[PDB]
Formats: sequence, structure tokens, C-alpha cells
Amino acid sequence: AGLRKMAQPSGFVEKCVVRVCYGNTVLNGLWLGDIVYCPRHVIASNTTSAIDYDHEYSIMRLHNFSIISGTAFLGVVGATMHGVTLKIKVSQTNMHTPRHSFRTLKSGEGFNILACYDGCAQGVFGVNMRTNWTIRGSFINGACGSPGYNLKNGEVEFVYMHQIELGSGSHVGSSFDGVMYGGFEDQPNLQVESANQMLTVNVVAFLYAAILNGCTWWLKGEKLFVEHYNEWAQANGFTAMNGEDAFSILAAKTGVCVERLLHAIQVLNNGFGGKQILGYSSLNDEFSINEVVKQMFGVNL
Amino acid sequence: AGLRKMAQPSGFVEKCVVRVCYGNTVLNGLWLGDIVYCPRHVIASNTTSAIDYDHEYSIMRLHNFSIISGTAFLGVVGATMHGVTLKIKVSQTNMHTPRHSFRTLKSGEGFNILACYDGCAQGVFGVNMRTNWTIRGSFINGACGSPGYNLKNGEVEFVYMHQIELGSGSHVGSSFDGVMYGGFEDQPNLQVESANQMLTVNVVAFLYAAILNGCTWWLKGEKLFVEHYNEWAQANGFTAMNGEDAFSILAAKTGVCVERLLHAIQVLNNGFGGKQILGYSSLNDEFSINEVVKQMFGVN
Repeated sequence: AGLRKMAQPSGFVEKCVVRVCYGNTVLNGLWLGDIVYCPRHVIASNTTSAIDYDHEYSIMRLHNFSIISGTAFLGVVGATMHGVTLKIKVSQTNMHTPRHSFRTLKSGEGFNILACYDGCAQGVFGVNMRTNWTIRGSFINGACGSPGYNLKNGEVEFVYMHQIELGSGSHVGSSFDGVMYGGFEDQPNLQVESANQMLTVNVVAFLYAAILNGCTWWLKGEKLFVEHYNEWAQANGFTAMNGEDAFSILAAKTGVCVERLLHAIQVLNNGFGGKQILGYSSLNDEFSINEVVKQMFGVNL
Repeated sequence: AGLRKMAQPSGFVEKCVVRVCYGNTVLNGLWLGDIVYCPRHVIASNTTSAIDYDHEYSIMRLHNFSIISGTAFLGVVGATMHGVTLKIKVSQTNMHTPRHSFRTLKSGEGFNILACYDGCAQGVFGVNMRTNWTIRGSFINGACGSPGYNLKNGEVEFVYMHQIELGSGSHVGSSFDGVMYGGFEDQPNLQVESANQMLTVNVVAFLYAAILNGCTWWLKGEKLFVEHYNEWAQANGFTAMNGEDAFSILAAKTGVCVERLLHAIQVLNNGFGGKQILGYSSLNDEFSINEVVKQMFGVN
């Protein structure tokens, strides 16, 4: 019983984090095989003006690099720039490289972040890529390069490299192919993200989790058609209802159809009247159906 | 920027989790040195009624154990009962044993739980020991023996071994010394926990984190003295304020004294009124001074 924000174990990933230093700039890198991945701004000559990375890369001198794994130095033999990432080729192959793949997150997908600060992991937490392509993380200077991952089918999927913090406090990263999520730039200039949207499928999953844990004071009998809910959502900051696949499975299991939950969302969006649901005082879109089913049924969708 | 409930890395602990099988039961154990620690009920043959652990231990046979690390079987050479825990001596030392110590959690302290099942870690999350000595975790059958830990000063402090789930869904564990938190028993009969209280010290830390970020719509100028606040707390389900000195760094950085936050607590307890603080719609007591200062300033 119970439902709590959880992170997948960090062991496999911790052994891949290294300290990358170029000149006076220090940040984190991910060492897989004989390549160390890190944000390209590690070579930026400044952090106050617009950066011309083409020029920056042309004047880059490899002897300025210092890469440390634990207490050992890695030997740099080359480096190439890909989008907002740098791929540094070293002589050493990380013997702890887990079976892995690289994937690009979709809107609303959940993953894990290993917050690192000098090539050393300090914390781990689960997060979701929001519809505005930013995440609600917690970072301080030095967190750049921190990796985002998911453990699946016996391997590690690398999906996020921390890059910047917007004026709003929201965080943005890039995939390992160098593509910044949301199209944000790795420049100091002011950048504003679009309005965030509540993830409807996650809210529905959260309500089903409440039902499975014996919390149903809010549950009523009225039903709301998906087509109609979607009209409301588009105008009230909520994403459209979709999936339904795993949802139909839960609807059958609990005997409570999705329509009843969509009606509840529409109502609960006005307030909980002082009551709580699984420890929360307002609708929560942090848990996906995947997390809910894994935590309560022990199965992976 | 930001404030997120985090867990400390699980790397050093994952390597110590083993599967402990005895008769018709399977749960998790913690392998440190040449000892495997686990809940003693793993030897309970029948759990339909009261368990006579002294009797259970007297009939226990070492050959009925099967301890597996990853894919390897460990040789059992002995086993003793300490409180609600079993200390199983094996024939080999865990080469991955980290620098460690054992500590017993006090009311309201935070730690990390590595949720394990068939002797394999599946999830990790930070949690706090509540005033009623239970934790609001997330587990399914097979999680018994999952360890709770804290990383500090270059070593791993083992503080919790998962033991039971109450009818309310609350979770209870024991220290590695074999003392069950809250005095709960590893018996089948119904057991009920006491009323929980909001951890004032954590709520204060939460408000400081709010200020450090751009959220201060709730901040007023009135000062509520500790003495007066504790009077209100005792009658409203909150713990008493303590260690005001500890908040020195946060108060100095924000320019806001604890007294003003105690006043805010008393007021915000009546409701936020549609507004949110760091994304929450009600007071939060999940973050300690330690967590906030670490996430805000990177200081331990």
C-alpha cells in the first residue's frame, strides 16, 4: 500500500559520472565507452555575453581539459561538438559502462535525475518532462551535466543532460544528441517558457491510485464524456485525455470508469475544500499510470 | 533554484542487498562483512496466529536457509536472534561492504529507503520518521528487509529495516539492533498507530525555502514568540518549536526571523485560500533544515 514519488536506483549511473574541467570552468560529464559527454558551454570563455560557439570551438585547446573519474585522470585524444553537447574522446574505456541506449523524452514522460556537483552524485529524484519542455528540478551552480535516466529491459536509457536554469527557476536540459529540449538556447539571455499544462492522464492515474488505497470521498457517480472534457481542458490549462489503454484496465479492475474521474478533475480543480487525497491538497499530475501500476501492482506496463 | 524531495544515491547500499529464503518465505537481507541482517519473521512457519519466536528459533535449522547475492549462494554458518531481527553469519565477507555504522532514528528525522524485493533494489525515496513512529512509504508484498539509510561524513548509516504494514497502510520497521520503531510487534494481531503531528521545525524550513525562491505573498511582519507558539501547537496537532539557533543561517540569508514564520504557520494552517507556496496548497513538513540548506546553499 501507499503511493510516493520514487526514483529508480542510481548505482549503474553513479559509476559513469566524471568531473570535467576546462580552464576555470568545472561541471559534470557522463563517461560511456571511451566517450565523455558534457554541455558544450564548458569551453565558453564567458557567462555574461552571447557566445559564438563556432569561434569558441575553433580556439579550443585540448590541453586545457582535465577529466577525473574518482581519483584517476582520463587522457583526452579528441573532442567534437554536437548541438549543445561536447563528445570528448578519451583513451580510457569505462569498464563500468552499463548496457545502455539514448532516447529523447516526449511531453509528459517521467524519468530520473542524478543531481551531481563536482563529478560526484549528491541526490536522485523522479521528474516529468513538462509540456513546456522544462522540468521542476532543484539545482545550484555546478549541476550542469547531471544525467537524466530510466532503467528498462535490463539497460539504462540516457535521456537528459542538465544545461540551464531559466529566470523563472524552471530547468532545461538536452538529449545526448545535443538537442536542447524545447529549443531553448545555451545562452545567458532572458528566455521565457510557454505556459505549463496539467497532465490529464497523470491526474487520472493519481485518482485511480487514490481509489486503490481506499481514499474516495471525492468520487461521485456523474460521468463526463472524453470529447467534452477535452473541450474544457483546452481552455483550462489541462492536456487532452488519451491513452485509455492501461486506463481501461484499471477501470475494469476498480469498476470505476474514466468518465467519472474526468468529472472529478473538473470539480476538484476548484479546490479540495480542506481535505486531502493521498497526502495532497490539490490535484497532482506528478504520477503517471506507469508509476501507479508499478507501485500498487508491482508490474511494468 | 527549486526544492525537491530527493533521496541520497543508493550505489553503496545496492551492493549489499541479498535475498533471504527460509522454508516457505522469501524476503530481503542486508549483507555487511560476514553477517546478513533480516527480519526474524522469515523463519515463522505459520503466521495465522500468535508467533512464539523462542519456539520458532529452537526448531530453526540452518540448512533451511538459502541466501543469494545476485546469482551466488552464500554459505550459512550460524544465526542468532536480536529483538525482531536475525543476524545470519555466512562463510564469506561482502567485498563491497561500505564504511558504515548503525543508528536509531529519532522522531521526525529524515532518511532514505531502498525498496527491495527478490533481493534486488527497485526504487529509492526519501522519507521522515513520523512522530507516531511510522513512515508513509510505498511497498507491496516482498519488501520486508528493505533497508533505510543516510549518507554522512563518508559513511553509510543504516537506520531502518522494513518489517510491517499496519491496517491504515502506514509502514513500520526496526533498527538494525532489532528494536521495532514505535514498539509495534511483528505479530498478526491488529495494531493501531497514534495520531501524527505536523513537524514544526520542517514547516519553518519549508517557509525559508519559499523566501529563498520568489514566494513570499504570505510573509507578514508580526512576530509570534516561541513560548506562545508552542501553546498553540500542542492544541492544534503541531510539534513544539525547538533548535531555533539552528535556523541562524537561513534567517541571516533571508533577513526573516523564526518568530515571523511561527506566526505564518498559525495563520496558514487555516488554509492558503486558492494560493500556493512552492506549488503546494497546504503547509508541508517533509523538508528538514538540513535538506533546505543543502539544496539552497550546497552546505551540509
